[PDB]
Amino acid sequence: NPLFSPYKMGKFNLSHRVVLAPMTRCRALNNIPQAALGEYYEQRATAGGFLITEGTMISPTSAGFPHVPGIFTKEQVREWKKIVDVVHAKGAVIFCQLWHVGRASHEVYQPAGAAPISSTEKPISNRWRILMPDGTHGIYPKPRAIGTYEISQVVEDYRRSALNAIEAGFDGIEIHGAHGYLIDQFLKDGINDRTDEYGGSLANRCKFITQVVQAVVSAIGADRVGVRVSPAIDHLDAMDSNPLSLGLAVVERLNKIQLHSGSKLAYLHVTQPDYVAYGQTEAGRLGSEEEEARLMRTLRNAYQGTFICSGGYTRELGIEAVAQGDADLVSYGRLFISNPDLVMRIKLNAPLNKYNRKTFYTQDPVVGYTDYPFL
Amino acid sequence: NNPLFSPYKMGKFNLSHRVVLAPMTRCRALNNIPQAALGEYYEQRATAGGFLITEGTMISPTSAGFPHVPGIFTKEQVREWKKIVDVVHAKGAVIFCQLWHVGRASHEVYQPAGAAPISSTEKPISNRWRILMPDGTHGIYPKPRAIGTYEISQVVEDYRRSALNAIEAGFDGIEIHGAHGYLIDQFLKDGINDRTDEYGGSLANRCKFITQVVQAVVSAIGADRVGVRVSPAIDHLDAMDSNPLSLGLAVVERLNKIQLHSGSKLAYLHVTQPDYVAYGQTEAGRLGSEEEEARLMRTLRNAYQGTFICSGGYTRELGIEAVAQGDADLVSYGRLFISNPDLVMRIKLNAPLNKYNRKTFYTQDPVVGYTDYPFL
Ligand SMILES: NC(=O)C1=CN([C@@H]2O[C@H](COP(=O)(O)OP(=O)(O)OC[C@H]3O[C@@H](n4cnc5c(N)ncnc54)[C@H](OP(=O)(O)O)[C@@H]3O)[C@@H](O)[C@H]2O)CCC1
Ligand SMILES: Cc1cc2nc3c(=O)[nH]c(=O)nc-3n(C[C@H](O)[C@H](O)[C@H](O)COP(=O)(O)O)c2cc1C
Ligand SMILES: Cc1cc2nc3c(=O)[nH]c(=O)nc-3n(C[C@H](O)[C@H](O)[C@H](O)COP(=O)(O)O)c2cc1C
Repeated sequence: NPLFSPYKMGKFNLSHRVVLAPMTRCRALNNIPQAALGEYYEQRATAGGFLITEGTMISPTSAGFPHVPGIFTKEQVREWKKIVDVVHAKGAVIFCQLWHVGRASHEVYQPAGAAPISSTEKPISNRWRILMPDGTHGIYPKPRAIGTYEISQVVEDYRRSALNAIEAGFDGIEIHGAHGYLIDQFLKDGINDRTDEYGGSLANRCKFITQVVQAVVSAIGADRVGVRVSPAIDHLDAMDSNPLSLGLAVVERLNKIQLHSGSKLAYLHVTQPDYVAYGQTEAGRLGSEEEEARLMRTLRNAYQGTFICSGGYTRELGIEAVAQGDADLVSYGRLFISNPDLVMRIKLNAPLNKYNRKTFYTQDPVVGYTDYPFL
Repeated sequence: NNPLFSPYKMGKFNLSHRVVLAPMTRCRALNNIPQAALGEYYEQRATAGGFLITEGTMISPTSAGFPHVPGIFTKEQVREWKKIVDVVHAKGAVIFCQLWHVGRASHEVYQPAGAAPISSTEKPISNRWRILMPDGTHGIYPKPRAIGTYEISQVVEDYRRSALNAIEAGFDGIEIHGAHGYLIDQFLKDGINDRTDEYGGSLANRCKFITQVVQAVVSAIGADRVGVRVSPAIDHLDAMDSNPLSLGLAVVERLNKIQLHSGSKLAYLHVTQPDYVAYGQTEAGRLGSEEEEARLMRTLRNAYQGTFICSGGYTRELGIEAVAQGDADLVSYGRLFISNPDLVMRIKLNAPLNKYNRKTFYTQDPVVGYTDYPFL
């Protein structure tokens, strides 16, 4: 089983290749990490296994979900420290995902009810609804388009939060640049309508994510920085006219950063739509051999370093990914929600618990969080 | 006792088990003419008292968007279909012909005089989807032509004539392919139908076309020989709707009314399940979980006065639970039936199943990947 061959992720000697994908769960009451997060990650940690935390706030304006953790205050650092200590006592490596939602927010999640910030003034269309603190779903408002200086301050918010993660004992951080959030709002040409140095060409639309990654690489080292992107996911109206083009341009920038710095990033982490059920339709699988369909392999081939694939992977699919060189590591989201011992289950090829969408974003520290049973 | 093998009275048709061959385009009907290979293919899969639904069958020269799909709009096609039906009936199976117009899901290569495909709209399917071309490449859907009410009535007439033709060929009945973004679904879904006449806008307006199609075929061959297939929640070919449950319920109410007005029940309602599963997103008109998906299916079933067939990713275990819980009366299987000619028997005995080869789903070979899948 290739999933359980060791892999050297930069400075971290992993004993297997099953990764916990980052997953917002909203148990961090008042944006402060709670003891329950420690129990949740401890359940899923394994000796030599890699974990990536739920998206974590980098500033008071970065939230778009209720009760998600921050790491921009020293109070949060102290609470994260206790969670990190418990995961490390199980021998796992854990990275903190740094998350700014950009325009995917609401006045209720913003200080003084301010407008959320983005690359643009265009709001997410009404095709999408935001989860509200009361449990209803609200409308995405009109965001404020930020100037060059505010962009530098946001970059500094990434830098300071990476430093805060190291201060909490995290082995590294992951830059959330996927799923139509702030970084994706600069990447995707379906969103970025700027005419300044951050908009227009492929090159200009990559400047934000380049500035963010370089800032954190300089602060804590390339080998403690992972970068997550989703060029082929159109979440929250974040589609690009050429996701192949955009993926390769990101890969180029990551390679140049690694070359300029003399060291490799911890990994590139690419996540894709899950098309598991498109086989049941007449035309669902037509086009599967086009280059744009082979995007995951194209980016892997162009990238120098560790590659984590994500989106719809199973035990069988993840084994195949590693053995074919499509990826070095495979991250699992939904399966890890309901299977705390997913690593053991994948190893034994044991049955897998089903997950419950209703309890993905509730505040209960136990129900739908830590009460999914072990084998 | 396996509930899949308790008998079922689907109108005047007495079935021995509830495992159904789902309708499956396979492209062996060279030049749109049923060939002997279809006879062998359907015979291999027929069982005593089993129900087979054929591949989508063209109702007119404009109705095709795959190569070498059969038609049933010529008498030559009727004659060749008759030999296939006879072979299936020889084994005691019930078989319905699925009548299928692809609408905008076509290409000039498939249309008379290279004309534009017809649809409710002039909007093409997006570049997220492809068409199978005759040479086996995957191509781009072109811009369709939106038809007026008179042309709509002529399409209705095509269905009616093709339904009469199927019964003439000996088919026990027909199925209306009103699902998966094809012509009928292009009228149903408000993600496709941007019309402003009496066929567009409101739900009732958007259900006009399928109502007239079903009523025409019902009146021509009798309601108990008509099945209706829909897919209210589906990504396929951009066929999304802002409210799939309410769209589904409105179709069900029209079917219930057609039944009450004609004094008889349709053969069945056939619903396919979504081609997706959510990942914690919140999109207008997308089902958010398998639970929301399951409730949608059962809500449609409970609202419909008659037989319910469910399809889309079913296994032996999920089919048994579906019938056991009363969520469906019959379960149609597609891909597993491609690779297991004796799928029914394998499900009865809980035997291992053959893998299937997607590569030969749509080739023209009369044997390879069609009839050479082994029996138990
Ligand atoms: N004894 C067996 O192993 C049997 C397996 N069966 C099926 O026959 C096929 C056997 O071939 P395989 O063992 O080499 O697996 P493969 O076809 O290469 O793909 C495995 C899964 O990945 C799915 N999958 C494929 N391509 C894509 C894609 N682009 N995007 C997302 N998902 C995809 C695929 O769906 P479809 O095969 O397209 O219907 C399938 O569910 C499989 O589809 C398998 O599920 C029947 C029952 C018996
Ligand atoms: C409840 C939930 C929360 C998620 N939160 C995040 C997140 O905070 N950051 C992120 O990059 N991806 C997030 N994702 C996406 C997952 O990390 C992962 O890419 C996706 O679920 C991959 O699908 P898989 O379940 O097939 O493994 C989340 C997914 C779910 C279902
Ligand atoms: C190769 C192939 C061809 C199909 N052709 C048709 C068709 O012509 N008409 C239709 O309504 N559905 C068609 N379908 C969808 C199937 O009828 C059925 O709903 C689907 O296979 C889902 O069930 P499964 O998991 O058992 O394969 C087709 C599916 C496949 C895989």
